[PDB]
Amino acid sequence: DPDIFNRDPRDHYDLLQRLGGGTYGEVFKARDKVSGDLVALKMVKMEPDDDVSTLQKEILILKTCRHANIVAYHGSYLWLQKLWICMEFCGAGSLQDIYQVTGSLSELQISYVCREVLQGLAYLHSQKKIHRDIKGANILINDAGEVRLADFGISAQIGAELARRLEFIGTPYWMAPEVAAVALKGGYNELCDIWSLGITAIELAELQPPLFDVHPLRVLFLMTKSGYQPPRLKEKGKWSAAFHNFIKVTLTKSPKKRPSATKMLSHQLVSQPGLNRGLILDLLDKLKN
Amino acid sequence: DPDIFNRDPRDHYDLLQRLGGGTYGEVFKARDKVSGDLVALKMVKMVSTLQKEILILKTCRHANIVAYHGSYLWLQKLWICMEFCGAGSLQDIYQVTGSLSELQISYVCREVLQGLAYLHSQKKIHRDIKGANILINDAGEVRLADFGISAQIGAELARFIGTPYWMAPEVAAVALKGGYNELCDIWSLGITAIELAELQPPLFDVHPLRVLFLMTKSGYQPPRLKEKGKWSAAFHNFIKVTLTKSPKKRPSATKMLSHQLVSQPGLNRGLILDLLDKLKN
Ligand SMILES: CNCc1cc(OC)cc2c1CN(c1cccc(-c3nncn3[C@@H](C)CC(F)(F)F)n1)C2=O
Ligand SMILES: CNCc1cc(OC)cc2c1CN(c1cccc(-c3nncn3[C@@H](C)CC(F)(F)F)n1)C2=O
Repeated sequence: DPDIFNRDPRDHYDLLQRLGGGTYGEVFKARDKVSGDLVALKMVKMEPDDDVSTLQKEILILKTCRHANIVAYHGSYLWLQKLWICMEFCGAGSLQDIYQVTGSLSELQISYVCREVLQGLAYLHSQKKIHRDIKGANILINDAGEVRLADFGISAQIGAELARRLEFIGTPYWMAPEVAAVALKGGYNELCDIWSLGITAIELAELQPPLFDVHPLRVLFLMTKSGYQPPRLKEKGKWSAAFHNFIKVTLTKSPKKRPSATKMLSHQLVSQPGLNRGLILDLLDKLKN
Repeated sequence: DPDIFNRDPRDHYDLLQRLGGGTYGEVFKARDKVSGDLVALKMVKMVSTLQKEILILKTCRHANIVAYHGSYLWLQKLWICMEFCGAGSLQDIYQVTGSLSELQISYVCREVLQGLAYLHSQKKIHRDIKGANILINDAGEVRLADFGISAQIGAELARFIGTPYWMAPEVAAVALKGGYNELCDIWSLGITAIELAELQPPLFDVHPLRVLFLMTKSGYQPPRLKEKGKWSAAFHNFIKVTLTKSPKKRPSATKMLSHQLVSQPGLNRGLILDLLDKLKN
């Protein structure tokens, strides 16, 4: 990055506590020594012979995002083989941290979250970005009940490995169209995000994604099989017809048939009136007591 | 390599002339000091890529795949000893000779398909079929060479990254199965047949990054032969079937060996010897 600070951020902030890990490195809650403003500081070990391409891609994605539903980016610091990414602190943490105390979210709470996640996804996809890691752990809630997408770690690793491999591609004139597709897009597109959101809606309703108790390799294997059935909500009478259909269209097995984020935004579940932050303020009141 | 010779090959061979580059490294013509026998020596400066390459070559025992004689390692230089092909690549040839005849193309395609049927039966993929990688020996025989891309894919594959529970099925598909299979070689053979007929692959005058973008863009149309009247209905059909856009519908190498173009009588090395006589004058 060109605007990186060649100094230790602990000269400007005090590390209050560790917030978690993530795809790579760790996140600390930090306080600005002068202003008293809270920030999230993500620290990663940046060795002298390391590639650099992944961290460069991650800060590029964050730096070029200017949307309410994507975590704000403040700046980056490089010091003594440690890279620090300064981002917006989200007071209630992740939806996963929340539902683990609170229990399953209500349909209206899931609906506001889905609409906020879809707004962030429509923004990302419009500027040729893919999150690729949509899940409860990556959806953050600030004190105002606002929703922000975080952890572009998986996205950065893929973007870096795709650029790296595009150098060793060679001439394409003899390449089959499917070979061209894995070289340029990895063999899939941004609609993988729409499916992840559908799994996230179930995760929020049932406290775990479908097949959580099945071997990670076996779940991948079952998806590769013919006659693979997309997951569904367990408790049939707990949820409205709009919620069941939202799950049905987001979890369309074929990406050619799966709706885009913009189309999804006009779905009855996320288009309904009365979806606002107040629904999430009620969730946070339950977190506090 | 477990069978590598830990000495300089220039103890046994005299380096005669550089034949070319290729995916990686350089290829030299070499002559055995005592027997006078000719070999091709592929020299690579210095790990899993080269291991996967020696293994692909060592485990091939088929007439239409360049014969492997062994490997040498001395002072950070790895040397791969293979069959020397006196007439060079089909690209070296057609650049002097001009377009191949339909019968010459048909024989070349049958030979390449025989080599591809063998590779696919061993679960190997060439992934770099083109005129420059199709070699011709002095007898007019056809051999597939440069397993550099295949080795680089193999090594890259050897080293999924997300969390499977939120992963879309097409994402899981590209991780377990590949984003493509061995039928990509069948398409590459269709392009090579056009290249042998026209002296260049389709869209050769278009920027490579642009070419990649037209291909991924749905509604991309498979290429065809430019001079419709010069070629037979069987040759036009062979181009149509090898260049099927859908990997599920594209015929296999053994299926293509029953196609009228490559099944016809009178397909022999003599057709290529007629071509080499044209090169000689
Ligand atoms: C386990 N609870 C997390 C937690 C609990 C909490 O409680 C008050 C507050 C926060 C977090 C995280 N966070 C934050 C803020 C900005 C970016 C990122 C980020 N950028 N890259 C990966 N991350 C996160 C998702 C990784 C990881 F592992 F921390 F979640 N995180 C908060 O402001
Ligand atoms: C440009 N003319 C080449 C040329 C001209 C020639 O004239 C009499 C003879 C030969 C060659 C090549 N060759 C050979 C033989 C075995 C393997 C390999 C090989 N193994 N890995 C990549 N290759 C080749 C395809 C790469 C490259 F760049 F050399 F073509 N090559 C010959 O016997």
